[PDB]
Amino acid sequence: GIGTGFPFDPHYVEVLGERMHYVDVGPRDGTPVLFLHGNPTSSYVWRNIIPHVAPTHRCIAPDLIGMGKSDKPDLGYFFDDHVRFMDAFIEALGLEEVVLVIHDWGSALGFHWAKRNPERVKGIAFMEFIRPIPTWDEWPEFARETFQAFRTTDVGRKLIIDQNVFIEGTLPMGVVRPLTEVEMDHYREPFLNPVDREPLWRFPNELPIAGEPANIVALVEEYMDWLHQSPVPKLLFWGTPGVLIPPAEAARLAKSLPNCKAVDIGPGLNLLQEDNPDLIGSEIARWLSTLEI
Ligand SMILES: CN(C)c1ccc2c(-c3cc(C(=O)NCCOCCOCCCCCNS(C)(=O)=O)ccc3C(=O)O)c3ccc(=[N+](C)C)cc-3oc2c1
Repeated sequence: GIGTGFPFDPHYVEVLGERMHYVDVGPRDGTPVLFLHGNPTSSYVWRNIIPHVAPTHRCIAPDLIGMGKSDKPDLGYFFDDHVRFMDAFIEALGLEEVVLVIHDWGSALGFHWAKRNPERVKGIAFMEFIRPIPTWDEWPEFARETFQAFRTTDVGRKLIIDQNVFIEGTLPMGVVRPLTEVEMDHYREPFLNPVDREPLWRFPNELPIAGEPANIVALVEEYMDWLHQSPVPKLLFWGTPGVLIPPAEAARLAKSLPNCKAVDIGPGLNLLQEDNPDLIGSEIARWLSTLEI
């Protein structure tokens, strides 16, 4: 079955006075492949993808500040905080050119970094990514009242911070197949202490939905503008019914984005890596062999 283990040796780097944890496997030479997770996951979400790529390419998978095994400073964990730390992480490792593999809030980080540094990105593989959502009618109906509630400082903090609903409920509701107890405990581990759950609540409050928050809407529209023009090689994975990306949106993008291959993973919601890791990893490995890296 789908692997539940996390076999990777820990690596740490000090970034803006904080320790960040990252996976680092594969050959030392060549262009590295940088894997960026989102909310409410960690490098754990890549555990079954990376072994398809690590035979032939360096694989780097950081834990975002405040998540996974990375340090947990007392921040608001706005997107801007994550931008600052990830910019600094990339420079701290001395990375030059990279290929991005990104998901969920990792995709906003990766696309925003790529748009600002396009000479350094040799391809982007992405799935269930952050786009401006025009209206709440575009959010899945089965999750709509809850995500509206999440975006409040009263009910939303009760649910996410006090009661850990984003880990105990929203996360499994983002995977078609059932998560095992071992997998749930891996996703629970960074957040056993409620005071450490700020990123879990700030992230859905940063989602650009119906024009709010206006600043994130503008930032995400900017990198989407770039994505519609840039020749950067693109690999888009999508599933049915999806969450952030419905199938009809993936089909539009597969035609409108230049140099874009789109891959149907079958049933999927948000954590597509948990529903079809074999296809995602094997398609990434094949696609990499076609890039000038
Ligand atoms: C401890 N106590 C107070 C609760 C409270 C509520 C629940 C709930 C629950 C979830 C929800 C709920 O989370 N609805 C929302 C689902 O949305 C799914 C689609 O988006 C996946 C996105 C993934 C992350 C994207 N990240 S990003 C870009 O946003 O940063 C609503 C009501 C309930 C309910 O039951 O009352 C559980 C639901 C399922 C479950 N099982 C399958 C084991 C366990 C649940 O346990 C719960 C425990």
